Amino acid sequence: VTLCSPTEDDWPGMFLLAAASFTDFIGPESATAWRTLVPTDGAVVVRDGSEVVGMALYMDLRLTVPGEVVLPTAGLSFVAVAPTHRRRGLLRAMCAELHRRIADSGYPVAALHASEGGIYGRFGYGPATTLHELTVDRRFARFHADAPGGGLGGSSVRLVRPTEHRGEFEAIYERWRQQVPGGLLRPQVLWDELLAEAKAAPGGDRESFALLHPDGYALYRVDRTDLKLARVSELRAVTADAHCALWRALIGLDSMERISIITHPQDPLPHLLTDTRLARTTWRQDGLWLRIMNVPAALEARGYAHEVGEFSTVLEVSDGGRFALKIGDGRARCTPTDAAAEIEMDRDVLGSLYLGAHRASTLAAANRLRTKDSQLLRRLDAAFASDVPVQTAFEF
Amino acid sequence: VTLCSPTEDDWPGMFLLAAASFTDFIGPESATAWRTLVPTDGAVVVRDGSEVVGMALYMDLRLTVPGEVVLPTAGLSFVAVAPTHRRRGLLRAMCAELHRRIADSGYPVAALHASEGGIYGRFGYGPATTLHELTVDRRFARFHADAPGGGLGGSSVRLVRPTEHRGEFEAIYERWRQQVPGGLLRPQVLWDELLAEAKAAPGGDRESFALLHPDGYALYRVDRTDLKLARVSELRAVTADAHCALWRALIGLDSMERISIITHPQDPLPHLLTDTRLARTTWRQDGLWLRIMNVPAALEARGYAHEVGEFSTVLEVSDGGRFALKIGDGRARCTPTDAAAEIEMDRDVLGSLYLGAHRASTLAAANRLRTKDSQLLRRLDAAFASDVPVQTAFEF
Amino acid sequence: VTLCSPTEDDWPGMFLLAAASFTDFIGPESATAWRTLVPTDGAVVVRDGSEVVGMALYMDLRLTVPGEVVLPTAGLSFVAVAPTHRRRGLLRAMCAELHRRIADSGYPVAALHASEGGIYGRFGYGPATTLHELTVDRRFARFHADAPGGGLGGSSVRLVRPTEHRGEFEAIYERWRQQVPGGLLRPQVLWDELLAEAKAAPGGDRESFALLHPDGYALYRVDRTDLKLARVSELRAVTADAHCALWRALIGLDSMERISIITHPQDPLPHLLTDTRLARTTWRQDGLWLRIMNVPAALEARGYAHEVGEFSTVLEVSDGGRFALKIGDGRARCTPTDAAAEIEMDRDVLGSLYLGAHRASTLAAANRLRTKDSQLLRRLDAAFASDVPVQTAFEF
Amino acid sequence: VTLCSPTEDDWPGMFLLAAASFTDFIGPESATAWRTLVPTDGAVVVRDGSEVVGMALYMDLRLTVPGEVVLPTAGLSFVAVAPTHRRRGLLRAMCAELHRRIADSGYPVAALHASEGGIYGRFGYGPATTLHELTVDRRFARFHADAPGGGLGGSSVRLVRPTEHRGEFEAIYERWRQQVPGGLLRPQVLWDELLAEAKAAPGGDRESFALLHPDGYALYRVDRTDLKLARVSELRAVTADAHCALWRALIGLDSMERISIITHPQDPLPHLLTDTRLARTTWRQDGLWLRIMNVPAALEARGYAHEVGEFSTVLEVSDGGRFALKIGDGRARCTPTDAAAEIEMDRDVLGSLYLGAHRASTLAAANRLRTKDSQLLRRLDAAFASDVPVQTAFEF
Ligand SMILES: CC[C@H]1CCc2c(sc3nc(SCC(=O)NCCN4CCCCC4)nc(N)c23)C1
Ligand SMILES: CC[C@H]1CCc2c(sc3nc(SCC(=O)NCCN4CCCCC4)nc(N)c23)C1
Ligand SMILES: CC[C@H]1CCc2c(sc3nc(SCC(=O)NCCN4CCCCC4)nc(N)c23)C1
Ligand SMILES: CC[C@H]1CCc2c(sc3nc(SCC(=O)NCCN4CCCCC4)nc(N)c23)C1
Ligand code: NA
Ligand code: NA
Ligand code: NA
Ligand code: NA
Repeated sequence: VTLCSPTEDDWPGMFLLAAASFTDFIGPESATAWRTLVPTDGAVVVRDGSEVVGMALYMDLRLTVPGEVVLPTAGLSFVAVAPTHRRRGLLRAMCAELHRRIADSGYPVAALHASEGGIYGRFGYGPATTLHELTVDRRFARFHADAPGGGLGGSSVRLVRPTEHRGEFEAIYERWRQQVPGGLLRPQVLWDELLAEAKAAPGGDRESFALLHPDGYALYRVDRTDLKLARVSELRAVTADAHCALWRALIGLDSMERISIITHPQDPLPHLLTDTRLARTTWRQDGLWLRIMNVPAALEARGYAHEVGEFSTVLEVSDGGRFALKIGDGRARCTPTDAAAEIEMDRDVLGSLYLGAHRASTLAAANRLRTKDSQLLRRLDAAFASDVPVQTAFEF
Repeated sequence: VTLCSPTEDDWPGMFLLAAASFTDFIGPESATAWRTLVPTDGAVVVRDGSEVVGMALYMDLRLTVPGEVVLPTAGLSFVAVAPTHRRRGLLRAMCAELHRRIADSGYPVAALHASEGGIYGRFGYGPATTLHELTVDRRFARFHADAPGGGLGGSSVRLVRPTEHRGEFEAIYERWRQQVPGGLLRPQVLWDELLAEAKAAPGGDRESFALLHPDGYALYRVDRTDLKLARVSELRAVTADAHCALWRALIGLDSMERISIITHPQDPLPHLLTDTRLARTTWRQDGLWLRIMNVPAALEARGYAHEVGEFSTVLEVSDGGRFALKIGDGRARCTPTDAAAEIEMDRDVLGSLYLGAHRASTLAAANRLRTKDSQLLRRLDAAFASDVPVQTAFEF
Repeated sequence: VTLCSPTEDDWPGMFLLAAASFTDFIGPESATAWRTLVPTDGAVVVRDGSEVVGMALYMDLRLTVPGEVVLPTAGLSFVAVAPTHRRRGLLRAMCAELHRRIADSGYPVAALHASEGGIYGRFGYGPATTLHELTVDRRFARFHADAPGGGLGGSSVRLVRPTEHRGEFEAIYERWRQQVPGGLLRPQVLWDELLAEAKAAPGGDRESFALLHPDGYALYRVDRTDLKLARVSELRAVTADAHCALWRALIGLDSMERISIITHPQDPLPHLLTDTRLARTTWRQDGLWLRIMNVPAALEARGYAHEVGEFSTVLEVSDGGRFALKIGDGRARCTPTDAAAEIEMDRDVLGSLYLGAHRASTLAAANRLRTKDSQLLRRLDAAFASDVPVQTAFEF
Repeated sequence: VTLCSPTEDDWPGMFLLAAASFTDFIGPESATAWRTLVPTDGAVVVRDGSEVVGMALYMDLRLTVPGEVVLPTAGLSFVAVAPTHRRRGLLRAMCAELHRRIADSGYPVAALHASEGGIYGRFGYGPATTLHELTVDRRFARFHADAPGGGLGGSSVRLVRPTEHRGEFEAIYERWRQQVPGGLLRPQVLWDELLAEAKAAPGGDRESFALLHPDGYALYRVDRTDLKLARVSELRAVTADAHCALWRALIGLDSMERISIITHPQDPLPHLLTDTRLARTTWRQDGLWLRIMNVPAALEARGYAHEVGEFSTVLEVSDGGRFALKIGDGRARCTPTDAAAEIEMDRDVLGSLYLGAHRASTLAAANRLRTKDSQLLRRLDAAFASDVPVQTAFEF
């Protein structure tokens, strides 16, 4: 078994391994669109002796982090080991080589969506966003007297066909992704793919519709089998007014019993209703995972909470360096030191803290983060907290 | 229809209305235990002309709030309107009279557990704690290398019969409830009731067992019908070591497929495992609801985050007064003013903020909390945040 | 109503009756492939007065029986009576005529797959093979220290596209079918049909993949609706090493929870695992049914167990003749006699014994087989037993 | 942690561990009955330092093996490790000590029912009987013309109350258990327990009824929740006539849709019906597990098939000795040798072969049994086969 960058001859074998490894796999046509985001040396394959028995690659992404800072991000994807070649160290070998290439190329962070929760921790990935499914029984849903957009006169929201308003969705999404931690740039090829998935398929998904506001949109479709459930695939709102107006329109889908959405834990939807309990959490999972590739570059790049006073500490990342960390006026300075560590954690833990989805105090209670100073823990919690709640952009 | 404090003659009619209104009702014997917590003028009844068609009462409780401060709390309970007397304003009349008595008696806060989510908002109750059910597939659960209590030698945890270790459970609970916001004092009569529910009932619940550590306990029983599910009714851990040791023992229930617990959103359990996804959120609901009875008394009583710098604002509670609010060095001063309001919210919203379970920013995004100052919003978020995560003590 | 061999004009009416009688019916295109196996006078139709109200046919098959002996076999199929013409003796009339043609043509045995278990016994068919569905929870599956193909180095098994390795599947199947009782010759037209079913259908089955070893293959696909279940349509292994290697690869389908296969009761799979209970029997049914057309020809053709000493008896088949049966050195001699019968059974019972799937002792306990000699019963059990376990080839 | 025979002081701690380890546990009253079968030194406990954290014992049983031979059998039971003391080698230590005591006491075999399939193999237990659940849709069930007891006149079977016919059940069971491999002696205390379980329990099982024939009985009760399902707990038939007569009566339960029974793979029931498919296999599991304690004593004690000619081989049991094995005229002679092994297997494999439930050929195909001689394999298969099908007596 040898590990190499694939030649054009290797890709049929890679698409066979893909078809056999991923059930949700669209054929090589969607593969062509996504492949445009893979840089020249972004892919590795393992050959037996000879066929493709292992593969992994990364895509060039742009990830928004707290303080509206956009980082170049290596998006790991298309990771598969043939069922014939398990327990042979192929995943470890492929991840070691890609991380080498990612670090050398100058990416401060890598990111992925995990097929399983137990795999990627050991390679330094921490779950960094939380997917929160809300299911609304819209038959009972009444808007609170305080909820915006209740007054008389016309609606700001239009029911439209997605394909006829591409320019407007693109512009709204572009504003959203720059404002929200977890936001990703969505290139033209991924808009091509999204709007192609919007049409009905024979014995497949039903037609997608859009609700369009000047400052937000919702993409939804009736479920394949449950004809009383509308699934919102995507809601991007740049203003509170847009978010409320779009939910008034969704609750107006009078032929549905239930509206479901995969959102974030701080979605204000429940607070828009007279009965907060009607927006039920039906599912919760890790979304985006982060591997901090360069600790000082990552920690210096993001913004920190202004509310917490200037403080200095010494952070050790397990096999990731030891740093003098000074946080004040919403900025961090992170420099090499051999001074005694005040805080220790594995690389994955820093990934989990980085977008503010997990509290240092919570990780400390599980001993994933070690300090003897409870004051320092409070200061880290406050500093790493995100003003704008972290959301998940799109799966890759 | 007249509204009065019940005479001893009224209680048979109240127990009939109870039996017909609450499915989970134990007969008048458990009623006698709980009745010891109802003060002399703590109950109201509505009589038709004559039978009992409405009732409501409060119990004398002690509630822990951020800063380990214990408040006298009126626990509303046993609220019922006969199905014959709906839409007659009986609930509004009974709640108005009890709130009068509660306020006059000098309680700064009232609290309840809501049968429905859409009722109590309009009477000034806000959901203040969050119930989070975790279900662990213990067949896959492996403890992280970092998790405490992994080393060789004896176990700190004992499998015991609850009734034989009452003194130890009482002492552990008493330490827990004083340390954790949401904590309630559990009087002797409620320990009597808890340990009586621990025994098996013919065609009812199975026998309860306890896992006992010097600094924590877990009460659990096998589910009635699902014989591969253990339900943890209660886990009180005063230390991280106790919490981890108890979960090692629960994951050691080798005859079970699943362990479930109703816990809080910041439960560190998922972070103790190599696969965080194995601790699945299977249910989420409002726990304790709070009505702030005296705004200045409540706001001055709790502790605030030390990390946020001193700031001053003007808070208006809708029909609850307007106050100059100054927060610094973890303390609030809250005095009357006619100065222009910088922040406005209904009374229920303040209840939701008060134990730190809901962010001011989230409530602001739904327009439940109104300000023009985004800096002030960040400062409120930070100040009202609880260092120790808010938990739910016991339902009443 | 008249009974005749169909003219080319009759086939549209036969395909309509087929469409209305068989839900799993592919249109006339697959019908054309299978029709090549129907001999010139292999079909009967019943016409009302006039439309097709009844049909039945047989195909020319080659069936492997104990001792690796291959018998010409009439495979009954496409049997239907119009719902308008039930309880009119059409099935009895069509089966009588086909059995006449089959016997006169010189077939020693007829075979079918039964739509229902209660129909074919009365026409002399006995269930002769047993379908055994095993479902493996592959998340727990660990191979026993004794299981072959555990050592270090490369895998003998390749993940491939079925259509690209037709020649290899054909050659492996051809070796398997000649070695295993129940084996059937699979002609080129049925390989055409199998490899056409291997591709995904819109709103239909998912793509089929193959695991290929020099001495075995497995064809599998992810279930339509249960995306955590892989269904093995076919596993043909000529060696124990091939069988184990293919199951190691199937247990390596890490994205699946469950692997299911329709196999035989003696499948060694459970014994390859540390926990035999993980290979759960989820379904059990009659597979191939046999009608012995010529008792002496059938009994003389198959091999018998060498372990049992030479013995002689007199077998009466109900309306099928009486025979002096001498079994020794693994061979039978079966000659006409009027000597007193020592063993009596209906024709269907002999079909059930013939491939070794059912014990004479078991049939005797239900009085389907009558003797007064318990020693003779032990000798029949031993003699008719198959060294190589009976398997089911493909449904027809 | 120390390992000792329990003192009378230890038993409360053992009953607590029992209650917490076994859901199907009846309290100490049934425990007293079963405890009469535990010999003086039949129990071990592990104490921490001090409480009971581990226990295991054996009961004195009598097991019928092929040739109607009755062996003294150590029935392992009540095996539990506290959830606080997992992965501490307590099971290995307790099993090592009990096996020492069992071997020294002169038991040729040990037996158990396994809570899980993956535990007991490594301690030398092989699954030796197969539980086969048949569910009959009795609404369609018609008896075959050949089935016994179809003729006119009175029924041989009586519907009775179990408690009123104890003497008759005892005598029928005693005949059955001496005739059938897997049969166990059922002492008076276990008849006391069985007839106490026959009565209805409030919110528990429904009343048991009996069908009584001179040569067989069936004990059945309507399911707790499925009121159209009758569960046969036990059917013991000494004759084919009794078996058929009892099933005619069970199929006469006209208020039921379904009759279910946990039986053996060779149950002739399906062959009694015109539609064999109506007796559906709904569940299949290992029943009794055997550990051969003394290889020569066990192999010399059982009877072998008379049909197979005399043969000699050399059997090695992994860490269980090497023996010259000569089988002829239905008897084995098994003597020590250092001659080259012709057959090798682990101790557990011999347990699986011993009652004839598993074929040597099947175990060989999984490499659990190793020989280079296919003729020797055929001879072992034939010799170890049981004339009378192996059944499961009662769980312990
Ligand atoms: C040849 C270059 C690669 C780049 C990744 C890639 C494709 S198709 C494609 N489609 C998608 S669909 C969006 C999604 O929900 N992805 C999660 C699951 N994912 C795993 C692997 C791919 C299939 C689904 N995503 C890709 N990364 C890709 C081809
Ligand atoms: C006569 C005085 C009253 C005081 C409240 C009270 C009782 S019994 C009792 N038991 C309980 S059981 C604990 C519990 O989960 N309570 C929620 C539902 N609750 C609603 C009303 C009572 C029944 C169940 N709780 C009470 N407050 C009470 C009698
Ligand atoms: C015109 C000649 C006949 C010969 C039998 C025949 C066809 S299509 C075909 N396909 C099949 S598909 C393989 C299978 O699982 N058969 C069982 C159910 N079977 C019943 C009747 C046909 C449809 C399905 N089988 C045939 N015998 C046939 C046409
Ligand atoms: C104190 C001596 C011991 C002897 C074993 C023993 C008892 S109660 C009892 N009841 C039973 S009930 C029959 C049965 O289905 N047993 C399987 C599960 N079994 C596991 C452990 C006991 C509870 C159920 N069986 C025992 N061996 C025993 C007490
Ligand atoms: Na922003
Ligand atoms: Na505290
Ligand atoms: Na063969
Ligand atoms: Na016998």
